[PDB]
Amino acid sequence: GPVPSRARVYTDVNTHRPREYWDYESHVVEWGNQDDYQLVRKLGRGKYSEVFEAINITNNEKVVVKILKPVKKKKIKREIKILENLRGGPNIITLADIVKDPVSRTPALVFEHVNNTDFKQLYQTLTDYDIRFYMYEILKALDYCHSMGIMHRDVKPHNVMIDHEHRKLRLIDWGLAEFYHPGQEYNVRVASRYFKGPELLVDYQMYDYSLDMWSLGCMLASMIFRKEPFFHGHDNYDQLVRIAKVLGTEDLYDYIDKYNIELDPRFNDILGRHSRKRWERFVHSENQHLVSPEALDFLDKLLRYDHQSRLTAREAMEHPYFYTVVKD
Ligand SMILES: COc1cc(/C=C(\C#N)C(=O)Nc2nnc(Br)s2)ccc1O
Repeated sequence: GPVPSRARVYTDVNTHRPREYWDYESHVVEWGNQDDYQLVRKLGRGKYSEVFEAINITNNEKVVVKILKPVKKKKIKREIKILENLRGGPNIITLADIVKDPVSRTPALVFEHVNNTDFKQLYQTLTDYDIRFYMYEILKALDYCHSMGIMHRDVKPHNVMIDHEHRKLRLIDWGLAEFYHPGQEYNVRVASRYFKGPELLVDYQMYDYSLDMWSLGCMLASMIFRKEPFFHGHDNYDQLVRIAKVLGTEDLYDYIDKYNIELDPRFNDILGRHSRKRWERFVHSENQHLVSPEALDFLDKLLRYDHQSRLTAREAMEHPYFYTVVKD
């Protein structure tokens, strides 16, 4: 059977927290007043929610309202508990209130309003300095939630809100997030295809916070190389082949051999043999202003097959890539 795995950091955060901290099924929601919020316009719809801009008529301030779609009360209470546990943490979206929507018959989560700059306008404009600055801001959120025993499991551009005017960033949509318990097997059907870590794509269930660091590396690669998404697979099998054409097949076999994983035999006709590539091959005249030796070394240390070998969030914040970023 598969070789077990543990996070190399924050391994026992939840074992030493009180049970109420991670036992989200027993959480008792404290409901606010549903008429406090006047919906203004629909911002978006996803598979699990619809999001609206609203006015909190009690303090005359803008908020956003996330009306959850019908899903098992455990995933709803899981998200609520995680948001309450993380509230006040650096660059974590702030849950302001929870109300019962009378039409959907589900909870509506009320969040702080972030004046989000257009995500397409954003990445086409980000300077080298901006990319380093916002990556550091994302790392603050990830180190915080990891230090709190939680993995996000859905890091991707759509879940990073940036108000570029005020240089303000928030990590949102904690609906896939989970508590990390050593030895626990987790669902591999998490994250968007282009950001799925190798552990998900080879069906290795005993993963940890380091999943988020692969996803972060995929975002970084897309930003500094101006290729969206970077690993552009047609399905979850082709996604791993795309990764293997860059990281190479010998290190993929080393990875699965370390954990006693076998590839789906359907890979026999599609995977091939591939050398590991050097990151410089992706540099060209239209992205070179975003690339530096430090950027490539940082990216290289995030994008490892072996989840145990990736930089942790705190280690990433120590990387020379961020030396140029002005610290508060
Ligand atoms: C989907 O899950 C979440 C979403 C949000 C927030 C937004 C969304 N979508 C949002 O504020 N979008 C905006 N677009 N323009 C402006 Br101006 S604000 C907050 C917490 C969540 O868990």
